[PDB]
Order: sequence, then C-alpha cells, then structure tokens
Amino acid sequence: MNPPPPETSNPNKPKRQTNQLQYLLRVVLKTLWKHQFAWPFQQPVDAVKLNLPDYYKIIKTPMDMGTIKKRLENNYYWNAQECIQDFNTMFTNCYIYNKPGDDIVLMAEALEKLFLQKINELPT
Ligand SMILES: O=c1[nH]c(-c2cccc(NS(=O)(=O)Cc3ccccc3)c2)cs1
Repeated sequence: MNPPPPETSNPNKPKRQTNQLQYLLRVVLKTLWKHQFAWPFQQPVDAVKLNLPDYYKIIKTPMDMGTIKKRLENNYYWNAQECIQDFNTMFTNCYIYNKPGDDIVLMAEALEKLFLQKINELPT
C-alpha cells in the first residue's frame, strides 16, 4: 500500500529562487535524469506496482527525482542545501531498503557519484 507522495508545494513554507537552485534544476537534475540508471528514481516508489509491500514499512522519509524536480519547478526550496538533502535522502533510502551489491544499489551508487561530481562546484 502506497502513502501519499511527498508534497511538492506548501503555502505555509516560504519560497526562494537562487542561482544555485536554478543550477540544481537546469544542470544537475536534468543531466542525472538522462542517465541510463535514472529510471527507478524518476517517480515515487509504487509499492503496489513494483510488488514491494514492505517498502514503506521500512522507508519513512521517501524521496525521488520526480518529486525533487517538481519542488524545484515550484521554487519550493529555501536554498540549495535543502534540495541536496532530498537527493541524499533518495540515495540513502535505496541503501537502507536494499543490500550491498544489489542491482538497484549499483544504480544508486553510480548516480550518487555523478551527483557529487556536479555539485562539487555550484555557481556563486
Ligand atoms: O529502493 C528502490 N527500488 C526501486 C525500484 C526497484 C525495482 C523496480 C523499479 N521500477 S520503476 O522505476 O518503478 C518503473 C519504471 C520503469 C521505467 C521508467 C520509469 C519507471 C524501481 C526504486 S528505489
């Protein structure tokens, strides 16, 4: 069973746009999205579709790149660090739910390396 997906808007939360957040959408996310290993991470985990009935028994802070993309498009984040934390949650969730060496983990590990390469330098 699937919980509601994470919010992509919140009227109580202040919005912001920064050069670094623009870069996270235009360069970082949109490049990762095109990687051959991006597909499992482009939408929230669908536990019914994927037959993972224990996914949300284990993962209590789900995150995916579809959600991150919508948040960036919404100017949902206050700063780049907040967005970077969502990417890190996404990767960590994968390592938590699975086992070292699993195919899905190899995919997340490759994306994480590419992500780190791209966020090493952000615009000023
Ligand atoms: O811990 C995690 N497992 C997954 C996972 C595992 C097995 C299969 C899938 N398939 S899927 O991405 O939902 C289906 C899909 C297939 C093609 C394009 C976009 C999505 C995801 C994402 S995070």
